[PDB]
Amino acid sequence: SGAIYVGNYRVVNRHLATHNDWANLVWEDSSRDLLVSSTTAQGCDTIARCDCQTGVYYCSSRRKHYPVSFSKPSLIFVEASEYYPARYQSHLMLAVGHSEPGDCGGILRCQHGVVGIVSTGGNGLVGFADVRDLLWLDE
Ligand SMILES: COc1cccc(SC)c1NC(=O)N1CCC[C@H](C(N)=O)C1
Ligand SMILES: [Zn+2]
Repeated sequence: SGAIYVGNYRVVNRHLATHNDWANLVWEDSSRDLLVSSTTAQGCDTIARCDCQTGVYYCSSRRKHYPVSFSKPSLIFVEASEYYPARYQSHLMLAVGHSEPGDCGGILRCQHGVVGIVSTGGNGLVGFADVRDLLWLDE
């Protein structure tokens, strides 16, 4: 669990989206595992606009923040799950680090702000769905 709250938007994992996220849908992309919904209150998270490859993420299965080097956003194959069939997920970044299924939603940050959120993992790896390209989140 976990979300990004910026202005009148809430960015969540598409597979974890609630009824209210769909009843107030702005944009959703199953290939990126992202869903953005509208909010009644103003959010205050700052989104980063950069090409950073180092940052810190929150791991709820360890109650700990961890520093990571991560890859540039790209198409990476993700094995079949109860949410999606076997496919390439786009705009995905990998790092060496611990993650478990309940870790989706944890924020990845750098000195410029919010980079993305935990979306995939396993075998000593962790995947993050990038949001730095969604320039509309700020306007
Ligand atoms: C069950 O495999 C894992 C093992 C450790 C950590 C994790 S992060 C939950 C996972 N989960 C995944 O990578 N999945 C399942 C959840 C949806 C993900 C997607 N982007 O389609 C793919
Ligand atoms: Zn940055």
